[PDB]
Formats: sequence, structure tokens, C-alpha cells
Amino acid sequence: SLTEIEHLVQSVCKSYRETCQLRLEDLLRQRSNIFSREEVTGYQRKSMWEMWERCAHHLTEAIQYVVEFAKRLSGFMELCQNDQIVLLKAGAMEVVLVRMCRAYNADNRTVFFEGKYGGMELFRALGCSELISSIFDFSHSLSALHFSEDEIALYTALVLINAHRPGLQEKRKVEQLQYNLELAFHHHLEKTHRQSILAKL
Amino acid sequence: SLTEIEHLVQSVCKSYRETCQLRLEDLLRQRSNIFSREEVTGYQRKSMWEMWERCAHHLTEAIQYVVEFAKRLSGFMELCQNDQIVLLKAGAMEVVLVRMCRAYNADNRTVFFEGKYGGMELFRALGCSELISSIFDFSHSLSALHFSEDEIALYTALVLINAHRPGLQEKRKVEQLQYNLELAFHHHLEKTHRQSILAKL
Ligand SMILES: O=S(=O)(Nc1ccc2c(c1)N(S(=O)(=O)Cc1ccc(C(F)(F)F)cc1)CCC2)c1ccc(F)cc1F
Ligand SMILES: O=S(=O)(Nc1ccc2c(c1)N(S(=O)(=O)Cc1ccc(C(F)(F)F)cc1)CCC2)c1ccc(F)cc1F
Repeated sequence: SLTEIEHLVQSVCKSYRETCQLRLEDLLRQRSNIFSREEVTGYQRKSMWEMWERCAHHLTEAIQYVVEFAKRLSGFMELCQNDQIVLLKAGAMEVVLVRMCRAYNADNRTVFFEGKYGGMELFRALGCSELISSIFDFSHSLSALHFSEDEIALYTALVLINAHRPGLQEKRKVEQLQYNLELAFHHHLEKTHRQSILAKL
Repeated sequence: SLTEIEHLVQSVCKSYRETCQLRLEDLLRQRSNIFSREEVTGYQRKSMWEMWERCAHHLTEAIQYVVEFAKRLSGFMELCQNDQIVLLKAGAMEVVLVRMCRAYNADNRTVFFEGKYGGMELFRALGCSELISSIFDFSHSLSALHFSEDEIALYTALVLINAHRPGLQEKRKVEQLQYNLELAFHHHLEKTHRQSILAKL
């Protein structure tokens, strides 16, 4: 449990990288590529039905990739079908949300969506202004932690692999996986000098 | 195709009745059982996260029952796995919405939700006031058609079994199912003297 834990970090990070939808360098570069008023207006003039379809498609894709990420964690495939589903039900949306913070630009308060960056107003046709502001505020406050890629990988791993979830058959097995991931997270934070973030999550 | 079509109506209606979540008589009776201010306030004070969980659970249940209804239609099981999924993806939410009109009371503008009736304000914590009003307006306008149970059964059947859906392997097979359901719908409307509704949907 020294080279074993160092392989778990390498593994979690690789599983994350190969199941992240977008490469970070493209997300950062594309910050300058902002939707015009004309384009934003095009999205706002879409019917409530059309927009919900579009946005539901993207969410579904995002969740699929989170499933692929979960399957890639050591031990996740060894859980009974009930537990796999429970952990994904309790964890997926939180992982999508943390993953989305990468696509959020706190400087101008925009997100990457369908190839360009735009603000909350993009989603006006959905009729969820309050919900969308709360999603943006979450991203905003999470972006102030300046999470590295490797940190997202390890942290989203711990979000999914949570033994406290209601409905779980094998609490003890999940506890072991969780514990190994906790060791992995805290180890990588020690070597990178980033222990300070533990207090503020 | 006279006793055959009369058996299809009986069949569709029975499949609907055994996959409707709530009996209509209970829905109508429970119209008088309205949430108090105290109870409505309890829902509004729930966090955005808590309410979304609750409402997502109910939606998921509603969709499950719509799946059971689809499987119960003659020919639906005979479609390849791709087509089954396509038709459910394109149709489910529309069926949920039509089914929900039964739980909507146009007289006081309330819906049945978790055991009592309440208005739009129940869902304030979700942050989707615009979306929720559009759902209520849909129910409102649909409730003015005064759809019988048998009519919902046959109409929701035609919503799902639509050959025009993008992504379909066996367009010709779905066309045959659709056509039989169209015959069944129009037949039942003839015998019940309710041809007038065809113009206004
Ligand atoms: O390409 S996206 O679909 N763009 C995007 C970026 C931000 C948002 C939305 C969509 N949407 S959406 O409805 O089309 C899909 C969506 C994404 C995330 C969430 C979240 F609440 F779980 F975070 C909900 C819906 C509205 C909420 C904010 C995307 C999805 C996941 C991700 F990690 C990054 C993304 F850019
Ligand atoms: O017991 S319900 O869950 N109560 C109910 C009645 C009306 C609504 C909601 C919930 N919700 S919800 O978010 O908790 C579940 C939901 C139900 C229907 C739809 C619809 F848009 F597809 F119609 C969306 C969400 C908000 C929209 C209006 C229910 C679900 C389906 C149904 F056909 C009848 C119901 F009463």
C-alpha cells in the first residue's frame, strides 16, 4: 500500500481522462469563442419542448460517460447489480456538476454549450431560471477551489464510491473501496502540497 | 378486422387500466383533499436538491408504468430493441403528460401530488416556475377535451406507436401497428358518438 496506492491514483486519473468528454485545453482555449446575441436569441426563441430535448440529450451523454468512469474504477464491477445502480443514482448528477465546473468560466460567468460559451440566458426556453442560477452559483463557488484534473478524478471517484448510501447490499465492500480511494486522494494531496483544500469542500 | 379490432380496443384499454398508476375514482374523490398552507410551505422550504430528488423519483415511476403499458401493446415486443427504445424516447413524456391530466383539476387548478391536491406553488423549490406553468396550461387545455379512460388508453397508444420517429429500423412494421391502433381509435369513437374530438387535438 505505497506503490499500490500510487497505482490507484494513476489508474483513477487515467479512467477520468479517458471518460472526460472534453479535453481541458480545448475548454480553456474556447473561452474566447462566445455566442453572439443573434445565436443566443436563436436558443431563446426555441420552444420549451425543443430546448428540453436538446438539454436532456446532453445531460444523458454526460451521465453515460460518468457510468463509463464508474465501471473503470477498481472494484466497481465486483459489486452486485443493485449496488452499482444505487451508487450511480446517488452520485451521477453530483459528478456531472463537478465535471461541468471545468466548462464554467468564472471570469465572464459563461459555460461551454454546443460549441461556444454563453451565460445563463442560453437556457431561457427551458423555464428554469432559478434552477440554472443555482447550477451556475455551484460552478462559480467550486471554480474558486481551482481543482486540477487529477483532483477532479480522485474527488469524483469519492463522490460515487460512498458507503453511506441508502439501499446498499454490501456496505463492507464499498467501505473498502471508499477507504482505498480516500488513501489515494489524501496521498496525492500530500505529494502535490495541496492539503489546504480538505478544509473547504 | 371487425371482432379483431374490437378485441384490440378491449386489449389496449385493459393494458392501460392495469398500468395506470392511480384509479380515476380515487383521483376524482381526492380532489377535496387539498394541502394546507403549512404543508405547501413545508415543500417550498425544502432545498432545491431535496425537491428535485422527490420529483425525479415520481417522474421515474410514471415512466416505468408507461414502459409496462408499451410492452403490453400487441406487436411492441416484436420490434427490435432499437425501435422499442426509440419509440419510448420519443413518446414517454408525452404519455406521462396526458396521464397527468387525469390528476389535474381544472376547477381549482391543482394536481394530485404525494397524497393530496395542490397548485403550482408546491414545486417552487425546483426553480422551474415557467416550466411548471407550461405543464399546468397543457393539462388545463387537455382537460377541456374531457377524455374518457378508454380514450386516453387508445390515444396514448397512438402517441407511442408513431412510425414518423427518427432512428427507426422497421418503419413498415410500426406503420402496421400504428394503422391497427388508428382503426381501433376511430372505431371506438364511432360507437361512442365522439367523432367531434378528432378535429381538436
Ligand atoms: O456540453 S454540456 O451539455 N453544456 C452545458 C453546460 C452547462 C449547463 C448545461 C449544458 N445545461 S444542460 O441542461 O443542457 C445539461 C446539463 C449539464 C449539467 C447539469 C448539471 F446540473 F448536472 F450540472 C445539468 C444539465 C444546463 C445546465 C448548465 C456539458 C455537460 C456536462 C459537462 F460536464 C460539461 C458540459 F459542457
Ligand atoms: O404523483 S405525481 O408524481 N404528481 C405530480 C403531478 C403533477 C406534476 C408533478 C407531479 N411534478 S413532478 O416533477 O413531481 C413529476 C412529473 C410529473 C409529470 C411531468 C410531466 F411534465 F411529464 F407531465 C413531469 C414531472 C411536476 C409537474 C406536475 C404524477 C405523475 C404522473 C401522473 F400521470 C400523475 C401524477 F399524479
